[PDB]
Amino acid sequence: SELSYSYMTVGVGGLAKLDGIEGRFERFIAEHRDQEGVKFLGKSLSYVRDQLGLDPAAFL
Amino acid sequence: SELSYSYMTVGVGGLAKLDGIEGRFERFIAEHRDQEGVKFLGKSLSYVRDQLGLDPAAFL
Amino acid sequence: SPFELKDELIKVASGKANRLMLNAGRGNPNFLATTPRRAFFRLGLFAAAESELSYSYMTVGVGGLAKLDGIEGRFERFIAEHRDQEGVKFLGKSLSYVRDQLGLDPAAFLHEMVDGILGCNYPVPPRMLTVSEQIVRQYIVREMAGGAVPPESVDLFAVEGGTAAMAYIFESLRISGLLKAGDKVAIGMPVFTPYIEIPELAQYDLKEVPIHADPDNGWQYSDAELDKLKDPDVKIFFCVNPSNPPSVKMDQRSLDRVRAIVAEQRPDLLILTDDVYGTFADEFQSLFSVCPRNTLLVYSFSKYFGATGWRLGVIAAHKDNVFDHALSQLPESAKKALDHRYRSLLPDVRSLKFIDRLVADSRVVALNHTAGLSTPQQVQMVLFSLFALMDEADAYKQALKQLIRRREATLYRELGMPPLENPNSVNYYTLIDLQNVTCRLYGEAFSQWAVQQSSTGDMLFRVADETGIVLLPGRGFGSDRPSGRASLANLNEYEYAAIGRALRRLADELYEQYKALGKEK
Amino acid sequence: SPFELKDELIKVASGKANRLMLNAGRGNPNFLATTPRRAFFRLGLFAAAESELSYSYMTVGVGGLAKLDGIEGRFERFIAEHRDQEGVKFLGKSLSYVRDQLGLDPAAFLHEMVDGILGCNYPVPPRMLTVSEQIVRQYIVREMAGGAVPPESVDLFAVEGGTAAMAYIFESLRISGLLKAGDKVAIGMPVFTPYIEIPELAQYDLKEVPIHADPDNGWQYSDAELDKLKDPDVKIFFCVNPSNPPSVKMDQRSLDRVRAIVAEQRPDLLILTDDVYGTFADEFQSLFSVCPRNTLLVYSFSKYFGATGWRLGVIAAHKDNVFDHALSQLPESAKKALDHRYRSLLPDVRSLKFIDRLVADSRVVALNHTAGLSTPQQVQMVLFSLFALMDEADAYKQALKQLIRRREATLYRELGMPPLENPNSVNYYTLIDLQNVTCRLYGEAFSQWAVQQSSTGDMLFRVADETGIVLLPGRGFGSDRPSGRASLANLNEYEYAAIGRALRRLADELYEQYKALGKEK
Amino acid sequence: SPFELKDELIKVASGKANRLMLNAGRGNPNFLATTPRRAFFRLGLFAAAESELSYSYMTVGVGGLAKLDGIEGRFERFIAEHRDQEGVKFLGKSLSYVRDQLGLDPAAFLHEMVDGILGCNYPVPPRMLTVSEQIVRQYIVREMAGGAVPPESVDLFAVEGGTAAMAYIFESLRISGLLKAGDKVAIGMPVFTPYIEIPELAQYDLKEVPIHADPDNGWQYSDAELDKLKDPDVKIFFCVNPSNPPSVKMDQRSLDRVRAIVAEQRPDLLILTDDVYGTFADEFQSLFSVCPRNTLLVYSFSKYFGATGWRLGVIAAHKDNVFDHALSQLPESAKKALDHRYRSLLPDVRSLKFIDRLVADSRVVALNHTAGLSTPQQVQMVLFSLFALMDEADAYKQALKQLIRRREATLYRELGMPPLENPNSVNYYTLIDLQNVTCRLYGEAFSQWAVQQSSTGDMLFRVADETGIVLLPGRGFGSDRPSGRASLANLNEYEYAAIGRALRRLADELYEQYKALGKEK
Ligand SMILES: *Cc1c(COP(=O)(O)O)cnc(C)c1O
Ligand SMILES: *Cc1c(COP(=O)(O)O)cnc(C)c1O
Ligand SMILES: *Cc1c(COP(=O)(O)O)cnc(C)c1O
Repeated sequence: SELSYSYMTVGVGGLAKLDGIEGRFERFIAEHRDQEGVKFLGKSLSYVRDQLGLDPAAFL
Repeated sequence: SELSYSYMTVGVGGLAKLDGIEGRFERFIAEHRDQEGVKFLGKSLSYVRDQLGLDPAAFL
Repeated sequence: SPFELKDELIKVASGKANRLMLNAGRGNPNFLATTPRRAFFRLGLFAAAESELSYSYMTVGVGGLAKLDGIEGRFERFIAEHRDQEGVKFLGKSLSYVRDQLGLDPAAFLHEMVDGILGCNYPVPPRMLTVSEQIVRQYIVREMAGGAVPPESVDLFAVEGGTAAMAYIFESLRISGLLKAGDKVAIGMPVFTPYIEIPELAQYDLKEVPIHADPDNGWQYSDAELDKLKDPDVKIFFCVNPSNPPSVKMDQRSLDRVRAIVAEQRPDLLILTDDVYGTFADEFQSLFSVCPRNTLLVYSFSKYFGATGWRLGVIAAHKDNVFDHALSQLPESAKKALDHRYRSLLPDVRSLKFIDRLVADSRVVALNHTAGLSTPQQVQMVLFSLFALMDEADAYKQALKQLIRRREATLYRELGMPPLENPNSVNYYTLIDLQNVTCRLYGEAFSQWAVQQSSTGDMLFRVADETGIVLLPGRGFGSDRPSGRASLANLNEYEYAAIGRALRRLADELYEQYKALGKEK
Repeated sequence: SPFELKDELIKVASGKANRLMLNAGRGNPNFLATTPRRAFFRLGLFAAAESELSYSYMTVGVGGLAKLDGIEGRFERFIAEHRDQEGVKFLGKSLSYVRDQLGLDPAAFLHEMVDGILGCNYPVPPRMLTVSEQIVRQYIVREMAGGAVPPESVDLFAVEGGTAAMAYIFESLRISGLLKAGDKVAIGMPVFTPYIEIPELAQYDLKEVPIHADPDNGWQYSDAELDKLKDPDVKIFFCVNPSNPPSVKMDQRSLDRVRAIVAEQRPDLLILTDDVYGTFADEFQSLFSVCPRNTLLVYSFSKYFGATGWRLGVIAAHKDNVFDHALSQLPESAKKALDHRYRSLLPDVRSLKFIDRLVADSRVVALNHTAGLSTPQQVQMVLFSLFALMDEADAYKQALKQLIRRREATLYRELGMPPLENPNSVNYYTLIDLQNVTCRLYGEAFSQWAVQQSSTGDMLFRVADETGIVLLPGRGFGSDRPSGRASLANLNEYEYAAIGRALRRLADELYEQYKALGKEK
Repeated sequence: SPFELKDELIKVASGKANRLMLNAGRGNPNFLATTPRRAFFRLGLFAAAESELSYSYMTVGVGGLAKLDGIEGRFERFIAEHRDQEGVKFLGKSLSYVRDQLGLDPAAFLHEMVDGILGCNYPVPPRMLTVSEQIVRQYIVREMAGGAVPPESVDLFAVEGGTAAMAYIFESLRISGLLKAGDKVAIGMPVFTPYIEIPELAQYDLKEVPIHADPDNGWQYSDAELDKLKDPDVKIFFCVNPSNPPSVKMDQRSLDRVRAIVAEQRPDLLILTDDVYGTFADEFQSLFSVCPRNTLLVYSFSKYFGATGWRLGVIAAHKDNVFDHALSQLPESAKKALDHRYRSLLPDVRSLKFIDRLVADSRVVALNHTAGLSTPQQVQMVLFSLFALMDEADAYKQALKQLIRRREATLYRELGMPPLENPNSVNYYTLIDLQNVTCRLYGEAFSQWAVQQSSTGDMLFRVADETGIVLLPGRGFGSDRPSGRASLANLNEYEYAAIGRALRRLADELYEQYKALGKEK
């Protein structure tokens, strides 16, 4: 969100774009693989994608 | 550039590929969100993309 | 004698280094290309993580299959977060080269590499992993040929190292008949024991045809000698270029001839060349260069990158080669026989390229769809290739040369300094010749005396006793000279100097005789 | 029909996953043991560094040979400085186990591993790396036998995966004669296409002897059927335990018999068992258990650890086995013949164990001293072993079972739920039987009607058309029932459910006929 | 024809790379010097911080002017706190070199660089930033001259790239009259389209005087041809050294002559040399070498450092040059005219050096005090210089050479291998000559036939159609040979090979005619 709000204002934030979102989610995941929550927050994406076979990006 | 010059030579560097460039710019941005310049270098991308509505990748 | 000789030699031989020399008549490089190695391990680390992030349940040991979608992005991330490590810096540029110079599908390339290193899938196709073939083939056609061959015209077969390469080729030849029992096979010599023993088998029973290399002219093959292939009953030519033990490449003359013979009077000729010591040389043209449609090129990654243990090699073969024509000029009988064999493979068994058979042959056909080299190996091999394809200065190649020159220097320090630098010698092996040594140490006089006073065998045991180092004999002369074949790539500065310390210690024991037994005159 | 069938199936088959099933009649695991994998890459990283710190000149790419002196200390350091990474935590305990449970030379073990992973030296001995053999053999005798066999009595041969294991064993048998043309070979059935094709070759020309497994009794071999081996002219027994496609282990009864037969009336019998699906099972006894001196055990690391691409396997063989006795009860003629062959190997060719030949045979003897499996592979394989030897809870084994049960559940959700849980079934493969399915969905009435209204072939294409998934046929019945063989280890939850969505979509198309065509009555 | 040719070529031309070639008859380097680039960005980062720490109020965006006092200390600090980054390591040594080899005011140098990169002040003086001139001039006199010229005697003018350099020089010549309408200008040829069009203008209306380069003698200028300058009515000489498209330097002979002519019979001669491709060459002497007082040296940083987009160049000019003498041998009329023009500049307008005018001319005098090249650019250019001045091994220069040799090799792999290595060729551009190609592929016979069967234009379109690559025509022959001018610096290995794949695909289409149409004889 903050990276979608185009002006230089601190509190505000915009709408998350959908294009290229797996890549980004993926980045976030690797940069935090240490935290107990993100380890799971990742596999979920697998399951939503590899077992339910749904649109990963959509899902995210 | 350095990551486009295919031989093992230190000074040289090649031409920036356009494919997948938002992802990368995005990565660079998140890994430096601390520096006063990159915080802005990011929002610009929004504005070029969300307000002027231009080809983000092209722009980058 | 030279079978009970080696017998008691082992009895003293100290090492493995010297024991392999003694058992396989080859030296195992005490050095190795590490950069591609690190890149490999590093690539696995990234791969390992892709996998864990594809196994959807909460279980620690398990991991799934790497997805292909979005993979450049990720590889790219991994690269930037580790740009510090010596291996990943290279693991990145490779991607450039595969993409910006070979112009291949980057993503495709990556996923083949990633999945390839996790060795979690059967080699598809068995012959060799799609891109790995386009990459590694590029390495070969450049070092070996470079001259004519567009890489797009070469086919490769991933095999467990030259060794496997042979046991595959021969057997394959016999299975199909491109080679019938009692055929004439030309053998460039001198060659090391092993190869002159594959034809000397029962399942082959073929006949030798030495093609002697002229010592007095730097172990080059004599114009005459090469003309023997003119003889229309000599089915195939067997060469190791550069040669082992000589350690030399076939000069422009040597090549040109075969080029002609094959071209003028022998287009039916088959060539099986083992051009491993090939890459060491500054400039090098392989028989596969001059006769691309009549040759079967065997390259082993083992010597140059110190990677013997990986067992990495390829069997190169043009797309329009005789081996495939010959499978045509065959009696309609055998054809329909083979068609019963390769019946599971496909519908038209008469379209099956030879190269493609070597494969099917290797694992008794029926398993074909599970034959091939391990995906990890294919990957490592690829990495070793791009490491060579991107070392534009040859800093690595330059480094080894000098590593030889030095081992050379040290060896001969106490034996009349090093020999005449042969521009076609690769020096992987050096020939310590007793005569020549003394003709440099004391003079033409003394020389002749000791050459008759001592034997090769005394040399080889005198050294393997004082030091513990095995030295190969001088095969293919007039059995008239004690000579010593040392490898300049399997030992350290202090050991080579030790070799000399003995050879010279002994060249003095003699001189003290020629001296003391002369005063009786 | 079943050769042009597969023909047009491929024409629609979507994948590689399904394409291998179709081509090799086997499922490639969509999962894999990663911990040992990470440990591997991590081990290389340490190895890489040992090497750079052994290459004495100032050159970046090059690296030398790992010294053995002081190596535990160093490995220990590396371990403590990385205790954070998932792989090194395990890479450490291994060292314990190799040292505190197997009681082997720790340092020795390490240096073999380190040097082994840098694949910079030829596999010495070729058969299998010293400690790797003592370790990996420990894995085998425990899972496969466990009963009698002291690991110190088993010999192992490192080969490129089961596949290689066969092409080595058979050929080796023929070379030496423990198998003569026109012999009787017992084949436990049903088995998948490939294996019943190796004997059906020209270089063998042997005769089949099916040993049918009784479907109505969970694909177990019938007492009678096994008695055929009593026939003194049946030279060897060929089994795959657990079976493929059945996917079951030979119960205590089945074993006991062979145990007797062999022991009472057939101590001349040879056994070649492929016990890969062996490890999946909770408890499992391999034919190598009961008849250790008459069996040749082939184990492949490929299915259990998802490591097909590594091509890792062993050929187990007791030290006192018939294969070696039989090489004695041989005409003095052949003996002196073999003695010409294996002449380079040693002095007394009549002492050469069979196991040891399989080796020499594999690369046309003369190269023996360069044959064997890549040192990296040997290492990985070892790591996969200790990973299994140290998973005391079986958390990994438990994890896969459940991964099967689930894929099972999902598949049969819309087809009358899962079958009767067979305590001897490993379920790697499931049998979707049209009859049984409908007798659970609609009733004995409807069943009989559709079984005659549809064929296996319609099933297999109906599915491979709606989804894109290849399904194996039901080999070995009365060709009287459309059945479907699905693998529970090569696909994902959503795809299996997709299989069902079709099978059931089709089981309704029929029911709407039995319904609508009944009202005309 | 060659204007509607290019027309429909664009219609197919795929790229920008090939589109610039086509539009400017020049190749844009697909490579670039990055180290100086990083140093630049890094320098700005330090500069940015100096500035914020000079803006005394609490406002985030704003920043002030970098103080000069104590600046080495600070730069030094910044350097030590970043010695890890590839750019700052170099950004430091530069300071040494500027201080320990050129012996200039370190602090001065730094502050000019820092303030220079923040581009917050007008270029003072407009001609070129004080130290930047002393540094960058050092680069020029060394590569270009090196022979005589003490750098302290050269003057430089910072301009927007060669391009600007011309439009400045010519116009400047006309404004002042050192060039009057209808003068004779000598043009070394062949040259690319653009330059032979500046004189062909209305605001100039001058006359051509080709000075042909002899193809049969490697595009060198023939003794005779150069003698034309002897003609006292030829006001100036226009050369591009090395030449474009030929890509060669004027050998020692060529130079010596002009050296003489100028010296013996033409000290009134003016020389305008564009020595950009100058630096690529191993050793190189520029016309500015031999005739320092009669030449105007134009150097562009764009090709060598891949920095076309920066538009960086200089106009070198001795301190005692004719251009300044000539402004004296002028009618007292014009003099007092110019004195009205350059009236704002100073008191004595007859002291104004030519170099200094080029400046004033560039922005319609009145603005002189705001003309010049951007301070950032001046800085980058300086950094590119010191990067060249400190690469003592030429590792960069060596790297590009090889990058050419390789692109060369790849191109000609399927066209009779590469041409005769010319020691004066820089190879930036290669000449694919249809004749020569076939005389290497098939023979003198075939050659002559196809040379008349095909045209340059078919070549250029055949390639730009199969691949999408634009190829320059062979200007300046007897319009008698299809030739192809490829640039070895604007494409990748896989594309050049693609060029060949076509050229050769086409050299076979012909051979199949000479072959098939010969059999009718
Ligand atoms: C050592 C060497 C090679 C390498 O054999 P691999 O299976 O590839 O290990 C090949 N041929 C000869 C003559 C050699 O000296
Ligand atoms: C898949 C499987 C194996 C593994 O073969 P590898 O060479 O070891 O890949 C062995 N036998 C059967 C019956 C199989 O199903
Ligand atoms: C490309 C090139 C240059 C560079 O021109 P810039 O303004 O400096 O971009 C100069 N002259 C010729 C002949 C060229 O080929």
